Parts: sequence; structure tokens; C-alpha cells
Amino acid sequence: MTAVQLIVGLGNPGPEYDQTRHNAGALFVERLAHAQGVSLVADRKYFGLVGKFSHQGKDVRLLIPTTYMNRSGQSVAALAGFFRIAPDAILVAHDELDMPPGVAKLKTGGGHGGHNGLRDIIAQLGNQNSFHRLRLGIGHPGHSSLVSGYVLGRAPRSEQELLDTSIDFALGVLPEMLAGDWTRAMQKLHSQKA
Repeated sequence: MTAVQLIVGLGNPGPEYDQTRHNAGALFVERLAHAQGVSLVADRKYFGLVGKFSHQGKDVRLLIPTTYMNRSGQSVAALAGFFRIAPDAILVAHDELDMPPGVAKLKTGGGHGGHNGLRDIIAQLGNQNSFHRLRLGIGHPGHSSLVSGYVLGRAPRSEQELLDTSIDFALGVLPEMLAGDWTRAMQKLHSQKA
């Protein structure tokens, strides 16, 4: 129905945060960009790294905000606003605590589930939570108090490997995601085991 025009990968900028769990979405987009031979240009006008490629007569943009996670909306709103991109033409890839490593799922609208990145985006878009999300599982520490230190940590090798597998499964369903066919995108994706 509605073709995706923007794909966002969430994460924190800087060496200190590079390769940490909270940067899954960014990793996804980065892998996507490479696979597509798309260059990510540093553009201060959108507060992040921007990329573009064509698909079916339309321009699809890739974005990795270089703001901190809790101010990512500024980045998204900035680009979506400049190109008049509707919230439902937007896919945001992010880390998901509620699913274990190696699992990736799609979802349309809903809560931010406590993810400060998502929360800012909903807010900045004028309380639009209409957009779709690619949820890349990273696991849960076990307790609410440990969550903050857990997402800013680098996962052991076994876990990073499962995440790598899930991102690969996700790229596998790109055709369907780019087209906006979420029902087929979900069926092919959601029946994949790590």
C-alpha cells in the first residue's frame, strides 16, 4: 500500500558506544547501506548520516542520527519534514529488550516500550507512532535496574553472532519491506530460527 521512503537505524555516536547493544538498528542500516553500495554522508542539516538509493521510481533514504539516542527525533523529524515523508513511509530499526538475540520481528505502531529513542521520535513527529519498526532482539538482563548498564555494554561473542544472524534474516526480506508489504514481510521473517 505505502512504499517505505525512510529507514532509520538508532544508536549512540562515538567510539565508546560503537558495537554496544543499543546500536543494533544503526548496525542494521550500516549493513544495509553496504549491501546496497550506498554511501552514508555526514550532513549537519539532518543531525546524522544520510544515504539515498532509488527503488521503483522513488528515492529511499537511510539515516543514522548522530545525536544522542534520547534526541533522535530531532534527526528524524528534520529529514522527514524536509522531504515531506509521512510517518507510515518510515521504518525504524532498533534494539529490542523483549526478544532474545537471534530474533527479529516487525511491528506497526504501538508504544515506545520504554525505549528513549523511540519515545523521542514519537514526540518529535507530533505524537505520531504510526511508523513501522524492525525490532532486533538483544535480550533482557533480568531486572529493570540493570537495563541501562546492559544496553551500553558490548555483548559476548555468542550473542553478537546471533544478532548478526537476525540482521541477515532481516535484509533477506528487504524487497517486501521496501514495497510496504508488511504482511508478507512478517510471514517470511517471523518463521526464521537462529
